[PDB]
Amino acid sequence: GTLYIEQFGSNMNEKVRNGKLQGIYGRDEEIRAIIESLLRYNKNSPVLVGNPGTGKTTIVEGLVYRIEKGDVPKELQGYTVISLNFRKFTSGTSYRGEFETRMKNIIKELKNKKNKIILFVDEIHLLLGAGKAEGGTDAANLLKPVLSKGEIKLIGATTIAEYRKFIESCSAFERRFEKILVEPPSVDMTVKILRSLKSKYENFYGINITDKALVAAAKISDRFIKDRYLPDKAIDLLNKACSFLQVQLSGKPRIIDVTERDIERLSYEISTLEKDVDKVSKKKYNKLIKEFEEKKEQLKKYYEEYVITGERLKRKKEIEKKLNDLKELTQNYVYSNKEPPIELQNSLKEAQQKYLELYKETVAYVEAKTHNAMNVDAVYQEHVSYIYLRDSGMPLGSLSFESSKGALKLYNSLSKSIIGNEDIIKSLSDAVVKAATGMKDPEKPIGTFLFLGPTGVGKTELAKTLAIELFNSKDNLIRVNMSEFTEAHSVSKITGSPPGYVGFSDSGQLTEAVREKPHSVVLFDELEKAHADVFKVLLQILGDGYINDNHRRNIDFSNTIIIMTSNLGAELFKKKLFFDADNSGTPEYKRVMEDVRLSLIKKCKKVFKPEFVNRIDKIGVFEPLNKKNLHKIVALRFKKLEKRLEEKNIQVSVSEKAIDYIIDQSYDPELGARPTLIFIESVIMTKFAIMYLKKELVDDMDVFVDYNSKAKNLVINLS
Amino acid sequence: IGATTIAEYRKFIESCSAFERRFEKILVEPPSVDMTVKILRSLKSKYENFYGINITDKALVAAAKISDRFIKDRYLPDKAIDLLN
Ligand SMILES: Nc1ncnc2c1ncn2[C@@H]1O[C@H](COP(=O)(O)OP(=O)(O)OP(O)(O)=S)[C@@H](O)[C@H]1O
Ligand SMILES: Nc1ncnc2c1ncn2[C@@H]1O[C@H](COP(=O)(O)OP(=O)(O)OP(O)(O)=S)[C@@H](O)[C@H]1O
Repeated sequence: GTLYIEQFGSNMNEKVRNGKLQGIYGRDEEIRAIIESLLRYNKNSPVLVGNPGTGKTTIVEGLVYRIEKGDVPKELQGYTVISLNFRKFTSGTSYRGEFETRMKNIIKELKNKKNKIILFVDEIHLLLGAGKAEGGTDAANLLKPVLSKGEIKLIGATTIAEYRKFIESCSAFERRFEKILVEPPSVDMTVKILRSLKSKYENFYGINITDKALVAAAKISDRFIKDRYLPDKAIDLLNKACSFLQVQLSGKPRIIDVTERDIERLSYEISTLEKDVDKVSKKKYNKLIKEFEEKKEQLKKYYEEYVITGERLKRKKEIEKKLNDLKELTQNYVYSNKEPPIELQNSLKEAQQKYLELYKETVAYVEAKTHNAMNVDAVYQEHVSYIYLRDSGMPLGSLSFESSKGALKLYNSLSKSIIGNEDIIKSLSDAVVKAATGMKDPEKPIGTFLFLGPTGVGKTELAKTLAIELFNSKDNLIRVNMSEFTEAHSVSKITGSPPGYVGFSDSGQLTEAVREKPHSVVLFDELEKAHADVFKVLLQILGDGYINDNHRRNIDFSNTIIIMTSNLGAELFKKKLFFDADNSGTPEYKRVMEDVRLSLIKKCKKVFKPEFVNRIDKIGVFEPLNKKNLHKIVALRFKKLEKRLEEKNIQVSVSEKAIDYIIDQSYDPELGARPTLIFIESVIMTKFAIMYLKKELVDDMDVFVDYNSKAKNLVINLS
Repeated sequence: IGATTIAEYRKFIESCSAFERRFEKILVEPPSVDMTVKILRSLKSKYENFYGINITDKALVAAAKISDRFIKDRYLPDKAIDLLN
């Protein structure tokens, strides 16, 4: 067959006869349209115009598969299909005959009936650059008069943008090529492709793929990605699964490599005999000894559980001979029974009492480990998301991986750092609970909130804690300084400048930054100070993820928690100072608060244009702090001084008098206990941070704070 | 058995497209430098003789690390030969 190729390019049909091209899944309407456009009275050149993820190139291999197998009309039987550019982009670099040997040996080969070659081009827009030289015109312009003949046949495929920029610019080279649009396949069709490739991956890779992984491989990638079109994403995620399981399950798992290093390299070298004196910094070296003891729990526990999951594997040796073989040996066409009460209904109970007990425990190990599941050959749905979460802006673990234990303790962990208004937290934490499960809204962004409240309470602090907990980083916190966006002209800074104006290279300040981190909270600082035109864009933001850039690409605001604090604290309701600073009088506080909250909602109609209120999932009024609440906050702020300022050895303690001294002095109703964050930095931190002798510098800080209540600073040096 | 360099055969030797399947490859490896130090210890037997100068073994071990770090071309085992010369 090399006589017709002229040994550049390749015949497709010989590769079909080799074991290299199996049967392509049905794109039955798309292929038969090309067969009609190939047999024609003139111009004989279908082009697969379509998206980059269409798989149009593969389709042609499905057509060649129909050529060799004979599912084609009689006029098209026996043709050889040849791709043109495999040696180089110029199909042969000549250097002896610079125009004779290549262009004339192809067009001459289109001759009489026994020459049944069919040309094929991978990208037809590179032909506009082919033959480009100072002394010679493009090879595509030479093929333009050739296409008015019945002997030439061409099939090509480009992206839509390269079809616009290159093919349509010539407008006569555009004309003799027939459009056949390759529509991207629907969501259900991408599932039907992956069911064809189970026999590929379970034979050529050997790993098993559950059907729960197949449905998740399409549907997770579709709603969460708005480029690199559909059928590649359903296939490339499972192609990442073929390399993910192969490196690890055949060899040692990754978790053994991580717990091994920590105990010996840093916690063992510092614990040695080098400093037994304990005179310089006597508090610190007591803690360095304790660090070695807990790290013994790392090595021993996972090793035995690896045997326990390894115990499941030799139960998998047993099911091969009983559940797999006994169905495949006795059950045949000869009378189809072979005494079904013996050995055959017993095997049905073996499917229930051996396999399903193995099956449930392997399923139960999926919620246990949630990624890098040891001794587990089947692909699972949570491992499919783990491959996606590698690609998205996620750490290796922050509370989305830790399903069904971390999501419920997320309500407990937010109650640690933030104290009041747990009913808002119940609405806040359950939105994460809906996101962690299949209770997901594909249009609406998950967790939109409107944080009205008095000035001074920790409203914006929740967005800091969710970035530290749900996303393990302050990078996923995205502040929006609405004080920059007060003007009516400032609204273009959100979505970027429109085309033809100053800028336009960036898609904007906020809208660009969400594109690389779709899993991130979106903080809006203070919605009380903005022009209402800025609110007009926000109607789409809370409404859908259909936010377009200047280049009009969608931005994925799914999995974005849109926190929108705004004060209005000064204006009225919570502005009225809680008359009774009681913790919560149930017959009083509960009744009056809702009456002000209704008013707060009523006020919104006054200003936030009540269309915007319908987009809110939960308006939450924060309760203003006083002596009962403020007494409980401040000790956790000293615990924030415990975690940050130790290692350099600071471990504070508080008393009955140590909190009472702060509350009667630093509480201001007009500022709403804001200077309680200043009274810490302004007077006791002056007793800290000194050069020498007013603070123990490196040695120890085990101080127990007390005063004689004399309205003067007396730091009793008990440290 | 024949031998051609890595960057060349992609353009000219692979041109025949049927010879290329019969042009099976042998991937000559990156040197694994620390085991090439034993090569220089053997080859000094002529270099101590032809130059008449005794060569310290402690110097040639550091000669590999200079070829590793300060210079980043010429396919490392060629350099440790030249720095002895
Ligand atoms: N109908 C189908 N049957 C079998 N496999 C398919 C089908 N559609 C897509 N695929 C797979 O998805 C891939 C699609 O390949 P292409 O998209 O042609 O890649 P390409 O040749 O680089 O051209 P691009 O990427 O579209 S610009 C192939 O490797 C196929 O394995
Ligand atoms: N419920 C709370 N839980 C934890 N810390 C709190 C709480 N209320 C207030 N704080 C602390 O007090 C300060 C609150 O900061 P924020 O009030 O959130 O800033 P802000 O929200 O812009 O304030 P306003 O009300 O808009 S002026 C921080 O130092 C918090 O740590």
